[PDB]
Amino acid sequence: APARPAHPLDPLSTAEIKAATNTVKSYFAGKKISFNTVTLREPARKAYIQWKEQGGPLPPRLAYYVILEAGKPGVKEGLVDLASLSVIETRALETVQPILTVEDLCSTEEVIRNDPAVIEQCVLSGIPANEMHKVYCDPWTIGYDERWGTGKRLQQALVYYRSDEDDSQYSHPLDFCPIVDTEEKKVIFIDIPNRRRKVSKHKHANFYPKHMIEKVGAMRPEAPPINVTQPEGVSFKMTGNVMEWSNFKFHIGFNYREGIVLSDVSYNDHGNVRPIFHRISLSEMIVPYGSPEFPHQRKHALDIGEYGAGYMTNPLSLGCDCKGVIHYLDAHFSDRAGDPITVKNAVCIHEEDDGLLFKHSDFRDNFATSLVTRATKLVVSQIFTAANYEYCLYWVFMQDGAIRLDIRLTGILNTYILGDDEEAGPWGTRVYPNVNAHNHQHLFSLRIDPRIDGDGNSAAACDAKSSPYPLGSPENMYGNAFYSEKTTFKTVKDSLTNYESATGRSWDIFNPNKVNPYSGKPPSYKLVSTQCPPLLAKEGSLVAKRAPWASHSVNVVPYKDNRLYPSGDHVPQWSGDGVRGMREWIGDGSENIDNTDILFFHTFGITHFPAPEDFPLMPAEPITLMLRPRHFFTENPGLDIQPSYAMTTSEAKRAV
Amino acid sequence: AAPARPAHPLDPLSTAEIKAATNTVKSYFAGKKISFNTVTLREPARKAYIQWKEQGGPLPPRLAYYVILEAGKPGVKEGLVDLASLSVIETRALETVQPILTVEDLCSTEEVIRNDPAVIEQCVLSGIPANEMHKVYCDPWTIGYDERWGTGKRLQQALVYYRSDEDDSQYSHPLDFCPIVDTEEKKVIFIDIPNRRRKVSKHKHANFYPKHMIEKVGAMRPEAPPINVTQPEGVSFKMTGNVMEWSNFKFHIGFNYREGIVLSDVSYNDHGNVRPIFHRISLSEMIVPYGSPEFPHQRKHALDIGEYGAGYMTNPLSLGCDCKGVIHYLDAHFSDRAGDPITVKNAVCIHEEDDGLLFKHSDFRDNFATSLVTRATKLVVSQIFTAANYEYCLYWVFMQDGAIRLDIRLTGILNTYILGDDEEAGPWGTRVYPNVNAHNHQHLFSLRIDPRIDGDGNSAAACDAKSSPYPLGSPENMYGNAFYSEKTTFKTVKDSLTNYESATGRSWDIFNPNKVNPYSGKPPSYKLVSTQCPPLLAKEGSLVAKRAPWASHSVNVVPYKDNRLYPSGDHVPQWSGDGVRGMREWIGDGSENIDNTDILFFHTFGITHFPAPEDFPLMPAEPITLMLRPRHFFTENPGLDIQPSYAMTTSEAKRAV
Ligand SMILES: [Cu+2]
Ligand SMILES: [Cu+2]
Ligand SMILES: [Xe]
Ligand SMILES: [Xe]
Ligand SMILES: [Xe]
Ligand SMILES: [Xe]
Ligand SMILES: [Xe]
Ligand SMILES: [Xe]
Ligand SMILES: [Xe]
Ligand SMILES: [Xe]
Repeated sequence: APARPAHPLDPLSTAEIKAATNTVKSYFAGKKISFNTVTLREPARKAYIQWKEQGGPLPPRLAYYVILEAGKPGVKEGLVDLASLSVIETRALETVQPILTVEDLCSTEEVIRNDPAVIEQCVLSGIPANEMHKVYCDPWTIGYDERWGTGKRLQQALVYYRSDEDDSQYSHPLDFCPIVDTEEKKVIFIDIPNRRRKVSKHKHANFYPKHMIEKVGAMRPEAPPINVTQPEGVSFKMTGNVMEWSNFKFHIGFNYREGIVLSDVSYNDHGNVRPIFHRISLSEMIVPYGSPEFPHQRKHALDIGEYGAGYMTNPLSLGCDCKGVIHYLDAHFSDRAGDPITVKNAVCIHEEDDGLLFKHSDFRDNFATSLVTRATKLVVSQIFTAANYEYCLYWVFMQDGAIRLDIRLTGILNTYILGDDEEAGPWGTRVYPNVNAHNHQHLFSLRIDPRIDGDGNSAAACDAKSSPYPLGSPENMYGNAFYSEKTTFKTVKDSLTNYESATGRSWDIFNPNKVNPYSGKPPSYKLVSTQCPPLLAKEGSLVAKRAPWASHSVNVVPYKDNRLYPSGDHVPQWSGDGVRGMREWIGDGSENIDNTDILFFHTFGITHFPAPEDFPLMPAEPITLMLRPRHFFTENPGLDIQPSYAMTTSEAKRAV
Repeated sequence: AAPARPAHPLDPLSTAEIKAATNTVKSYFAGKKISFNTVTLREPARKAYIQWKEQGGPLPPRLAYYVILEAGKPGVKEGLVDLASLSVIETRALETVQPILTVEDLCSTEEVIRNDPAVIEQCVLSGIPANEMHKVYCDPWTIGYDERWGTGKRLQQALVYYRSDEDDSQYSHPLDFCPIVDTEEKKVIFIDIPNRRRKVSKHKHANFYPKHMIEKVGAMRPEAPPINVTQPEGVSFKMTGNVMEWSNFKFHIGFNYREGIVLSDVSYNDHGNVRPIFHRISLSEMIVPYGSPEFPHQRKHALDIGEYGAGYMTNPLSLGCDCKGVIHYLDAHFSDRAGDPITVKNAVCIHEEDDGLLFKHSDFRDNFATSLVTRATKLVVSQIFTAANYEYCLYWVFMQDGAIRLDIRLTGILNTYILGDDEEAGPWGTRVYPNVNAHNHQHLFSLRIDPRIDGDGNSAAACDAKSSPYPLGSPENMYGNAFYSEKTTFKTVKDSLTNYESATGRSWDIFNPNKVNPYSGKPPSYKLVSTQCPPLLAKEGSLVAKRAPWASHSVNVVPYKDNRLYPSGDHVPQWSGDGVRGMREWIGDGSENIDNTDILFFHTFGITHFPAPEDFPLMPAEPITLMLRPRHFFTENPGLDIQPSYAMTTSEAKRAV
């Protein structure tokens, strides 16, 4: 058997991955199979908490796998018990398609380059037959196409042209879209537009220094350096994947799909170790485009479920992506042959200055009486690339007990061709000659499994409201009275709520079994999040059906094991019809979510109307949300941090 | 004779100019007993400044604006001094207004209340012996507005607290009554006494210095290992007097008693084409309205900028502590009541900081070996001001993508009032400590933008994300996914009076309708991206809504006129909110054109604060931010000529074999 990990939540080691794939190959001996997913099946919540806190049973070390078999539709999935090297659960799912791996993305170009029908379309588009090596494609999942459903595993090849291998191809989209059978390695159809548009004759819009020297004359001189050093080391302590920093303790996990997973998060409140979250991660995304023209409706990538924030994660360059003293973690997956693959330096962990934590000075002695304390933050980060997109993901822990998720969007706009006389509006922007960058949203589903000060939690919407009593009434004489209206969610239906600017809505996750001895309110973490776009796609649309979670800013459902992925376990080519994922978890909306084990799914993100500033490479666009302790502590938890400067009134006086 | 002329017409008054101004005013009013409230630069007219800077035009006169009080006379006198001729050139008496309260004014009240027989009596009734008045403190806010006195006397309300020891933080021990003090007569004229009396708390003070924390929690945390920031080869920015040049931005850094930092004449050098962006940007007013309806708490709605001043209240920033790294500091200079210049050392800090990634892209085809990454630097111009209990840390941030951000961090101490043993603080406040009620309040700010986007003649618009009006299944929207941005250009002032809307992810554009982006066909713009836009919770016709007409909308756009700086009026304390002044005057009947002209864009933003015990006895920083981003201003990402931190092309990746 493979060696047991230091911790039940540790990801599978390369040894465990190989042990799992050998087990599966043996079980299916004599069959031609390939591996899609080999990943930790995390212990049940109850099982984990019982093990960690109650001296309970050691949970079994299990691997979940997804395989394909040549000549069979869909996938097979199951579980391997690593201790006994045995398959313990198995099922065939003939009507689903699974996540696309890096191997799957890389395979499509040589398929389309050698297909006679695609070659013909390139020639019609102005690219000679002997120049197919200049044709590239981003081979997205087809997403959903009602012509084929899930009956074949399909990609759509979004085609581009490079005049030179070092070009950025996105200035030169082609007009047609080949449909490729991933497993058969053949083009089965090409979507050809009614109005043909030949390849742009313009120079490529490039962005490397050699290109910029040509374009603008010279690079800026190297700026003088800003150096960051920690000569005495760091304040955080890692024991395997377990982090301890500024009273926080948590497990840093990682998988193919969600990327970073933070588990078993607690805060040591002066010797009282208080749980906050069992698990927090990003669980799905959708990036719906806003051009109604065919076939652009198929642009609505669910990046997490269709490609994977782990599979697509960047090896972080030392030390350019992350500045300062860094602790890195590697990621391990399976390739199609069942061999372990490694992404080196997939996660970076470091602490950074974060400005002021708090300050107060007394005007009475001209601010000579003063205390200032500087803040440090702990950052656990990754960057993943989904074809043209880069998503920089930063989980940030703060010394006031708050936890923040920061995202920076960069990379390149997805572009489609634009005729010389064609208007890009209202659905996109002409960002370069013959380049149409379509409108799109980026939406994310944050999954929180809370344990605020222990088990038995509830959630609520908090709305700022003026007093209902009118100006001039005894109750509100000067009309200034206002309060926070808390609406505790009793059943799932109550929780389906959106952000509201009219009330500056926040949401609480709280423990109704406990009371703050000062304020009389339950301990809570409050979700403060204002980048909460509505889902622009209509009710009943392909986008709304495939991403049921995205229609509301907040969805709260009962906890059950294996309620991770709110658009379903196998996302590509699902029509959005059926009771699975968030639609299944919501059910008829009647289940209790008050004082129980709950899951809080939050939809946040941005709506992107491209502009030329975004091209040929986009400056980082920020997205953030925060979870803040409110009524959790009885006072500012950071006051025992040594001030950077402190002078009392008496000290100020005796300094004469 | 005359003071030396400044390096630049927007430079604040020097100490010599302040003294020249006050000498001039003292001479003009010789034989009269006068005191100085304000002596500040009167900035050149916009037209005059731009003509001087860009058109070889006349040098604008160097002018000082003053506000004075005269003993035995109501209200104030105000006017202008021509510094070159040392003469008063404009003057008027305003008998029915009251002016901004200075640090001197805040410090004077404690001596008054400690020695007043009626106040001493109330302290004794509250459980503090008559011989312990040295332990009684107050934050002497402006009265704000009280309909019993209007502007007929200059008044403060003394919010009273008790310290058991001078080093205590007093805010755990508010008293129940509120003395009303005549600022100029130095006497208590009234005391607001509540119907139910509450004696001083017997609890220990809630303290926060290390010596206190050692007693409370046992020990301080060990000193953490240092994070050191060095720039061994110096900084990339260049200052010429108060003019900053950094990453193609150029602008003038100004400062005054009221707004604090004022950024002017902001342009961007687009490969040799120096393009104007903003003529002037600053915070122009605030209001911090409290949400308890009980008397006299309606008088808690400080307009901190207009009533105390982000300049007057600014902190001298302690070296290596408030600001980390290699810093350029500026000093602030004001007048005291005697007409003598006073200095706040290190009032503004200027520095550059790493700001993470600017952009990155890698190619999946060679496992991300083809990759470019460029790190971001930001330029930060910052101050921290203290209004009694409040600390506002203000950071003006310039970025290498051409965006400009305002970041605010709120810290300091909750304003607190007394709470009985059996008294419920809700729904209007929170019990954050025994016998301590911290009332609900909002903090609202009015950002004033005088734009010149790619030159003169600007307009403003609301931008709203909308689904296509065509239904799912229609030929126009077959799969129901279509969406667009609906731009509503403001034609008249009335059109501009708009709020943030989450339902449409509303942003606003300031743009130049006279120009066109050659790629997108859209006008060059800067877009306001701002979502911390609370509604004003106080009712229409309330004291708060009347005194802060600007706060009722997220956006107010009005025609430019000279001296349209302060949207709650020039003299804010004790104004009832009745009258056509400030933003109410500028809006008028709402009919004036604001399309393709000189406009002023006032933006209301901020937070609603429901206190919690985490905020006490000292509050962790709470962030507020907004950004102005170029959209259709450039024809491509303006930062691409910055040297990457790492770059490897596809060909280079293959050559690594
Ligand atoms: Cu985007
Ligand atoms: Cu506040
Ligand atoms: Xe892709
Ligand atoms: Xe390059
Ligand atoms: Xe994608
Ligand atoms: Xe978070
Ligand atoms: Xe004050
Ligand atoms: Xe101390
Ligand atoms: Xe104040
Ligand atoms: Xe700004």
